[PDB]
Amino acid sequence: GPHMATGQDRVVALVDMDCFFVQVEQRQNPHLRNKPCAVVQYKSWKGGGIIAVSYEARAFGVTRSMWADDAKKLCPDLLLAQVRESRGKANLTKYREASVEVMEIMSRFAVIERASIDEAYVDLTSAVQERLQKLQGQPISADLLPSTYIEGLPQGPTVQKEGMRKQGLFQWLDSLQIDNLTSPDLQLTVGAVIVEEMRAAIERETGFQCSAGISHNKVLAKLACGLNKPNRQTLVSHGSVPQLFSQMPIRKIRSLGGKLGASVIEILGIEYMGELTQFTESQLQSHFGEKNGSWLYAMCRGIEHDPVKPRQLPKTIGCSKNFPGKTALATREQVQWWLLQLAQELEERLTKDRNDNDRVATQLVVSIRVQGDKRLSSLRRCCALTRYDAHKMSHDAFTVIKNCNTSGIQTEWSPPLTMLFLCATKFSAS
DNA sequence: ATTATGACGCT
DNA sequence: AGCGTCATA
Ligand SMILES: [Mn+2]
Ligand SMILES: [Mn+2]
Ligand SMILES: [Mn+2]
Repeated sequence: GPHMATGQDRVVALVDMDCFFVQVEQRQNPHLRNKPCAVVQYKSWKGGGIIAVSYEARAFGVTRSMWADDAKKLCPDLLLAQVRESRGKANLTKYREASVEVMEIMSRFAVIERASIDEAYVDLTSAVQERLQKLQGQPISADLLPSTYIEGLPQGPTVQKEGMRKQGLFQWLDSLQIDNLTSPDLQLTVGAVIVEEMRAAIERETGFQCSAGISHNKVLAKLACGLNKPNRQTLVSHGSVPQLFSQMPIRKIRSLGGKLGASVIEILGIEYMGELTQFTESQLQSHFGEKNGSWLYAMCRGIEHDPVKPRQLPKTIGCSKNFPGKTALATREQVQWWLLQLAQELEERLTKDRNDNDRVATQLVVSIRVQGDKRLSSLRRCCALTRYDAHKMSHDAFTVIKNCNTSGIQTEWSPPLTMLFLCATKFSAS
């Protein structure tokens, strides 16, 4: 009764850019705006690999992971922008710099957690309290929430989509108790007002549109964000969770999209997140371990405690390249040439990082894949990173992997390498 | 022959 | 430390 924690202590948002690499290319090239468009890496193998897709192109069935030649079969007029190539490899610098643009704007509203190149979580709890205090019992007008969906509404006793959005919002605001500064529903609502402001600033100052979710924790914020993409934000209330989760496939929840999620389904013989409520915490711990079990027990009730970390910068800087099929590296000088290419890009990015962010990486991780290995990385070794010098770093990387060569004579490399990866880690202030 | 990343958890 | 899992453009 008075003691069950309801996980409504925080207001958390997740802001995620719409079709992000496409928007970066569309800002740069106005000819691509309002068109079926995709961003592609490489070209020679089946037209290149698609890694981002405009919403116009999604209507034709184009997706990420698609080869551009196959995408062209679905959408003949699909426009394509190519990822930059430098030193023999895809180079994602334009998108990393566009990301920084957005992260720096978000950081004006609150401390953010960078969660990917195109999204960040925001803990808005403190900001909400302050916006509430200067509101002074003022109701929140629908005009302050022009792009907001309230999940689960309208409901109960118009066939257009913007009309439905407003009816839901009206029901939500009609039910609110703006008199209570400690009311979670009110706090989420004010949270949504702030996120409209944040999203407006992002679009105003970069030209990029985004979506967002507002809830009481990260997992619900992430889920909410996706519910009404693109260019809209969604509020998922604590009260909306039972209905939402009652038909929500388990795999849809962040962290459950892989093997653990499949095991929850198989072991418990269930399909939907809501079905998890019928197991005791000990039961879930018994199958999925102490941490996962407790996490699942709270999550299916809409409760999660993972904090929004104060980290705006990536904590690693890495360079990697696959060498598929018959391009696998089979000679020493080949291996060394590509270690140098990767190292030169790493040096460039590292030197820029040091000047911008007052830190130095101290560890170099070197990873390779060998032909005939199922897994993504075959071998991972670390060595000291003491100087931002590409030739030193590549020479060092070679030294850590020299012995992986199974060939008798030194000139050949066997079995051939299908992946090289250099990653700088363990930053210290400088 | 989706590729190029990046964070977190386990032992 | 090195490996595995999960995630995102
Ligand atoms: Mn996105
Ligand atoms: Mn994203
Ligand atoms: Mn995506």
